[PDB]
Amino acid sequence: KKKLGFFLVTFLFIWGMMLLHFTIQQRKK
Repeated sequence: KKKLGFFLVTFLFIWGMMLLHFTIQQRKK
């Protein structure tokens, strides 16, 4: 569970790329 955190961080960095496009949609709503 320790190293799991460091791995989740990278997964979060990537989720930002997809979340980027969603950021624009937030305004479209």
